[PDB]
Amino acid sequence: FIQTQQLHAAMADTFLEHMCRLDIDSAPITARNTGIICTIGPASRSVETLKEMIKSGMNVARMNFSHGTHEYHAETIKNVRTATESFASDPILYRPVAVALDTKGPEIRTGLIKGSGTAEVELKKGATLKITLDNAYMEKCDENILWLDYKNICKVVDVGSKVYVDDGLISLQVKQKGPDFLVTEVENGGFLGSKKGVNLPGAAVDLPAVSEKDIQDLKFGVEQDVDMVFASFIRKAADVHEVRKILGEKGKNIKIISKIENHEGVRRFDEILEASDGIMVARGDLGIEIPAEKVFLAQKMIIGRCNRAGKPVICATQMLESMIKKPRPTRAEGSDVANAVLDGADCIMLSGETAKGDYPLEAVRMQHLIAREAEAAMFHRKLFEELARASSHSTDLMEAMAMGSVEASYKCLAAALIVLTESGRSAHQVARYRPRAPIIAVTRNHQTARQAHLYRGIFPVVCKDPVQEAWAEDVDLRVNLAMNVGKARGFFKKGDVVIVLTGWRPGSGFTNTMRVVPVP
Amino acid sequence: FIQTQQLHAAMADTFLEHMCRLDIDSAPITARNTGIICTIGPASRSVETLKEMIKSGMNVARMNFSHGTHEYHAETIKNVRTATESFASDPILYRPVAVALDTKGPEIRTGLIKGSGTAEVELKKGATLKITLDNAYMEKCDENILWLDYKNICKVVDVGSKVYVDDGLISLQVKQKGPDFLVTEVENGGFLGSKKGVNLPGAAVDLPAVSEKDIQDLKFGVEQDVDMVFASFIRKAADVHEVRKILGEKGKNIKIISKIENHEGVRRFDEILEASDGIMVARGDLGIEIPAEKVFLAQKMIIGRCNRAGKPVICATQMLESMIKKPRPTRAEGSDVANAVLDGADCIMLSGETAKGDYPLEAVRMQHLIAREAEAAMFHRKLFEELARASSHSTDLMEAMAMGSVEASYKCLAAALIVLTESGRSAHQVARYRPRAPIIAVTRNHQTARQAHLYRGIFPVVCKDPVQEAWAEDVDLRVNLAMNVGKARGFFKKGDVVIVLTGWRPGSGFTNTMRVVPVP
Amino acid sequence: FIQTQQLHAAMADTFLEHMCRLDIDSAPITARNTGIICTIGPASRSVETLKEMIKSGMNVARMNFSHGTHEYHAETIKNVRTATESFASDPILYRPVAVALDTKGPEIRTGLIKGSGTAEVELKKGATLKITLDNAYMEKCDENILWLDYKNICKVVDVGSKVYVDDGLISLQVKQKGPDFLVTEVENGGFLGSKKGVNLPGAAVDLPAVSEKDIQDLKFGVEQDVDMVFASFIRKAADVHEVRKILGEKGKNIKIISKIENHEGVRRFDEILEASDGIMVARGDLGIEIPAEKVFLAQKMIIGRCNRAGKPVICATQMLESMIKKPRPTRAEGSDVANAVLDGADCIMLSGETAKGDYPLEAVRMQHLIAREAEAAMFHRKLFEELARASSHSTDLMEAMAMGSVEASYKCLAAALIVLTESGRSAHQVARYRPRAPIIAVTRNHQTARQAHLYRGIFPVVCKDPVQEAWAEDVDLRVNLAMNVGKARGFFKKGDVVIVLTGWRPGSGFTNTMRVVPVP
Ligand SMILES: [Mg+2]
Ligand SMILES: [Mg+2]
Ligand SMILES: [Mg+2]
Ligand code: NA
Ligand code: NA
Ligand code: NA
Repeated sequence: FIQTQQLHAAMADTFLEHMCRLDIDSAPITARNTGIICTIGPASRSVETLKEMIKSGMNVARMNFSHGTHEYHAETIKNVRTATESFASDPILYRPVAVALDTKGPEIRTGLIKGSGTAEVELKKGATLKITLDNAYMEKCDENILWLDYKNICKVVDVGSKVYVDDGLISLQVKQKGPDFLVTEVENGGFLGSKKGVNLPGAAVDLPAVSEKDIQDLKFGVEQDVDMVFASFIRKAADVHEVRKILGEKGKNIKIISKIENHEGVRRFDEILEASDGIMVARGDLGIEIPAEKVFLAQKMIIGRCNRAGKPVICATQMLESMIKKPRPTRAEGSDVANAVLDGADCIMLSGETAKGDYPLEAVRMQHLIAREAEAAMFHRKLFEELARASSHSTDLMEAMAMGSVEASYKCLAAALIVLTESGRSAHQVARYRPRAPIIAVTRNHQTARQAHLYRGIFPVVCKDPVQEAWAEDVDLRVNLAMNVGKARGFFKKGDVVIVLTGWRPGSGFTNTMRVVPVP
Repeated sequence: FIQTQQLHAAMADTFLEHMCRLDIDSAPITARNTGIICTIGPASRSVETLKEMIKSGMNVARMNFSHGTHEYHAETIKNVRTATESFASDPILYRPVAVALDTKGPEIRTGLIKGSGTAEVELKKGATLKITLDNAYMEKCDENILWLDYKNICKVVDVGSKVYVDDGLISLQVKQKGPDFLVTEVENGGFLGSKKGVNLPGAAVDLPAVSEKDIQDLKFGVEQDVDMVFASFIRKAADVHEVRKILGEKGKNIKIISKIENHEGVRRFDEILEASDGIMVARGDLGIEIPAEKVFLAQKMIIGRCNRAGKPVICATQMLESMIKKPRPTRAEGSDVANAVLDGADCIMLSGETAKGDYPLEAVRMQHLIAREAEAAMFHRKLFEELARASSHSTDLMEAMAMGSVEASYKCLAAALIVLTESGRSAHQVARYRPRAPIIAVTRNHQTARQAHLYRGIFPVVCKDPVQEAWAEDVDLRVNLAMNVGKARGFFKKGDVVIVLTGWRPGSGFTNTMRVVPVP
Repeated sequence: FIQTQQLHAAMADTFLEHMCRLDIDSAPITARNTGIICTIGPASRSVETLKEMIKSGMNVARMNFSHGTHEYHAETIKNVRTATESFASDPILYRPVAVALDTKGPEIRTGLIKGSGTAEVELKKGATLKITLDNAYMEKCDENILWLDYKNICKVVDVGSKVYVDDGLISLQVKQKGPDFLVTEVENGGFLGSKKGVNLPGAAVDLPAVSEKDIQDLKFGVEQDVDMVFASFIRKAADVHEVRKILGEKGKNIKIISKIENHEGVRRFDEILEASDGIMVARGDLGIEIPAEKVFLAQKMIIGRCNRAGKPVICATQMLESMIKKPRPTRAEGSDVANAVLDGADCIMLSGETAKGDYPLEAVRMQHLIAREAEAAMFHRKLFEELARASSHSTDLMEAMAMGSVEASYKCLAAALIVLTESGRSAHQVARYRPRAPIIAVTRNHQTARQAHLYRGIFPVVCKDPVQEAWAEDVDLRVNLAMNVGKARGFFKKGDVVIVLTGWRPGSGFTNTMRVVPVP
């Protein structure tokens, strides 16, 4: 008899002994708690494919507005919703699917090489290269002078600073500083193209929070009723407030996930986290700005502080990169996904793997499989104690209900926690203290359900029955709905035990009532 | 502002830092969780005095059947019930009081010195002394031949074994065994009187679990409707079973507290504990049997394992000895009481301090003051974690409800936990996990209320209202009773938060429903 | 086979499990680490008795200057040294004995009742009592007017303040305050005699750190070559500095132990600890000033903070009080001693038990027996981690060696740590991290050897051999001397393993060299 769910490891006294007890023959559970975010694109925007994306485990469809027109993304969103609603007939097996808009964000771009968009020049290691803001050169870039569109650049870099060009492919060092130019030396050379991205490592870039294009896209996202916004290049709390402003009163319920992308974002993370609804570790752009070997420090730091605050955190970028061209991932990639879940990430993301690669369904299925194994391999008892330690300054009543309920699910090895919530707040607090059992959240709020995918372990279930007049009956209706969903999904069966959280009265502001109930 | 309840020490990371934070200016709360057991005797058996004992804090009246006739104890028991019911006119300020019978137990006795009950002889260190079982000498004891009444004594001692006479004052070493005699050498000499008690350190004494007198006294105990029995000289599980048997069906609900008094009882504690409803550390006799400098080891081992199992443990003997003749205790005694509570004892006991001393009320009031202080000074967070770890093999549902409730009570600093229970089981499990806030247990079972004092922190409240047809109205009735009691007794005021444990339906076997609820 | 030295409990994961593993059949080691401080008086001041005192365990002879002339105390001190040196014949078994001077300190006293020393009045509760500083009534005290000798009293008390008279027997409450009188109401009444001590609970009393008598006695102590002073009624760092100043240049090596005796001493303990060489928890006076049920809080706080700092701490007063008249202690007293050793007290003390009681030597022997048992029942692994955690602000090199040495002694179950030291500092740093094995400190400084008894576990050994020319030979000589002492006293035998701390070169300044060495 080998226990399931890495429960032998769970009983260890030390982290070391916990690790020593990880058992490849210990079966995980059916429920998968880590949300999977999929970037949609040419390889996956067909209604036929999106249906398989959902059945393969996609939870959130990410629209990258770095490219594509409003008409292009509108059609993808429609297909996503068409695919999503194709399962609506059976509300027991219906998976809510959320829509996320990833903004282009502010950028620094170079000019044209010899008036051409495809021309290139070779920069040689050690050579000289003057960066200019004189627009007489914006379409006349060459190996000796390079124009770019960030006019305050000289105000935020210093002599000795570095300028990266084209996703870090080329690095320049600022030797001299002038009124509207910089004289730099070519550290790493290579081929310089046209309208390439520029990164300024260490600089406090004073670009605005949103570009003029972001404002249009954000308004588009309001029109299209997106569930969340992945805001790019967030460097300070003010940037978040500005995105909140643009979304305004009509988008006040769309969640703002700040993408941490450069040094300042990491350094000012605490205030960014406080202002945001969630966080994305944008490891791709972060690894261009900061040294690559330091990215794991930022990831673990950010996930830890997000878990501490109970705010959703996303791990993104190149998690299964090799699966763009291959149907099986490398060992480093399976490691990276598992350690992302062990770190504490609420969601893991796929970008090129699902937007353009040849095996989008295999990438989704792999992440699903790894996450379930990593979820059981967590050291829940230690994790719970340390989260409770971190938040002990708070005497919040809902936190108390969450902690007691998660504590109870540990003790009796409950099969799930059923939480009735309209806003989702009660379910969020339960997910914050990291039960191993899945949280079945019943809501009559369709958006609450879609946004639930940002929190680890929340399985949203939409109740479409009218509110019963007798509160007790209305509670039991929704509880039995969760009971049926759980049985159908294979989360538990008759005779199992679940933790049920509800409101005592219709007027209760949170789930102030907890019950241990057998599954009927 | 200086925090109350040693709550600054409560937030410490380590046991050392918790101790360093103990603050004499941090006032304890009103509620006192530790049960005070008072031996009733000439100094305290009057109705007038028994009333002041209840007001001072007595929770259990102990009748010591080492002396006294059934008539004497019957009247003592009557005066206790008379004094107790004198407050029954106010079901809100009524304090239940338990009745305990402490059996005399089996004994080893010597004979008469030179035919007189008052004669004596001097045993000299190194001299020879023959112990005989020949009844020809049972009234011819002298400094050469000593008769005693335990006839299997030769079957349980060896050459080299020690024999103790007169509560350890005299000790002998076996030098020769015979068929019905022992040749001994005097180790500790002294003056030997008649009919002194004998102790066999290290021996498995095959004396019956109960004496003829004990069987009579247990019969009397059932007739008198006693709540519990303190069973003397328990050496093995079989002994506990014989007491159980003797009590039979008629006494099946009387709690059996095994007194650990000698080496074997300590060595076989686990089986004894499993068979018993509770334990008493009978330090007095234990220190006669084993070296007095080791008693604290057994006391701490026994309390710890009782805490582990959730079974009541009583610390007894000389806790406030000097107050038999003085109105204030020594510093060793004040510290002994506080350390007994820090150890985890459910109840502390008074023997001569209340049975015959000059200041029985001051003794009770001193244990009351010390316990409250020591209770605040516990390290609840670590205690809870370690109790959870010790019982994590169990998945019992009531344990899950209790652990989640205590956990919740810690998070939101609940002023109390309210438990609705008829048998008391649900409340016993809350107490087992040692919250700092008091446990207000509402029961319609008077016996359940009296026996609740065996468990740390359970304030029993007898509901005398009639059951209501509507389960919700009956629950709400008893919950409001606990509210009114707590407000009248100063445990909490309007606006404070409490944890409320109830059965979801009339047929629920335990308190499967937990709520966080503000005090109205 | 049962493990020794509670080594099974030592392998526990939690304090609960450690507590559950304490085993009365696990034999302790021969060496006793806790120092025994004996108050010498009429019962114990003869050379013959002092010889027995030493043989039974006395490490420090305490002279209470509360009473007695310089001539009387000088003769007692002389007898201590005569008895101590009667064993000097054998330098392998010789045991240094320290001499401590405990000052009388400042006092507040009342006048005579009705012009008599032997005459009393009854203060009925609720009556009125006027305190006056008018010397007219200094010999005319009665149940209406009460004189005392503290002229500034009105400046340190308020309306509502309390005044205690005759060691807390009588409690007054200041209801009206004049410029040289106080109108009080009697709270606790009693018979008031003449020239009784007064205590001002909670007051910032401004009596001098030392009295005129204290100054003469401290000077006497310097002439008498005492090893340490017990300074009474220490309320603030400045008081310590005054005592230090009085001892002056010639007494700069005499260690100052501050006696904490009232509220201000506990609240300002930190600045007192920083300025003191050591601390005494003077529980008797402390429980007169502060409510007796709080004393254990102050004891455990003070001991924890002294351990944290590595400074000696003494637990004093009424540990075996009943043994003044009885040859065996109570269970509360045995427990009090054990728990003081478990708290972490470097030394435990006897006062009247040895100074005037009927059983001085039985008292010493009982403390010796208890300490060894309690020393084994410590949770060394947890204690070491927490001490290391508390002191991590220090990167001291000798501290590093000490921790490394204790760690090593735990790992290989070393039978002893051998430390070569002239000042004792290296041995002190080892002692503060609490090895379970004894510390044999070899010193050529006789005063170092005597003062070493202040630190848990330091067995001092005076080297009397001249200094060898070859440093390596002089080291080998002293190490071997330690080996023979350890073997002679039964600390270890050939083939056991010990940790040896030495100086690499004669001027290293501390033990910078650690070796694991088998006993030859
Ligand atoms: Mg970017
Ligand atoms: Mg007995
Ligand atoms: Mg004093
Ligand atoms: Na909610
Ligand atoms: Na129950
Ligand atoms: Na040294």
